[PDB]
Amino acid sequence: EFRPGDKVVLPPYGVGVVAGIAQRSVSGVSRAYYQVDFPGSRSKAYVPVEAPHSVGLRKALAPEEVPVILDLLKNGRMPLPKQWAARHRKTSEILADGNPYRIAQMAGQLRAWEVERGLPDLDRQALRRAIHLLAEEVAQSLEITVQEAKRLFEEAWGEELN
Repeated sequence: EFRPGDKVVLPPYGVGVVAGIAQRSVSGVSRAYYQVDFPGSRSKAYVPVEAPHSVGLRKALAPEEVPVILDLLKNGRMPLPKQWAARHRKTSEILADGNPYRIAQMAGQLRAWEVERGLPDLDRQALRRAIHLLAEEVAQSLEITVQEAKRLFEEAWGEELN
């Protein structure tokens, strides 16, 4: 399961922490809910203990994963459709899925293209979004500010970020 204090992610609602497990009884069966607090949005989510995998609740990046995520962002390559619409579909699916490894690998590809020959607006939006998601999760994992996290991205990004 998830233990209280566990750092987690719930796409696309950002990073959070598991408060604990509350049991409620309805019609004589007691269901167990996770409470997850999202400080970034001052929100909460109550997630049935049988449901994490089904709704996308996952463990957040552990601090030691950060270096491998960044090296991935740096060397990340993957085929993408040349047709703008099919490509935007693909990038949206990856972002929505919200996996940090898939997202890093995709951003790696988009970033390489950007530096080589620039990017269309839709592709820029996807790339920006990818970096937003990774930075906030990295920031939480290392308990630093998003601004401080972005600094860590310089090598992989090939330049300083804004």
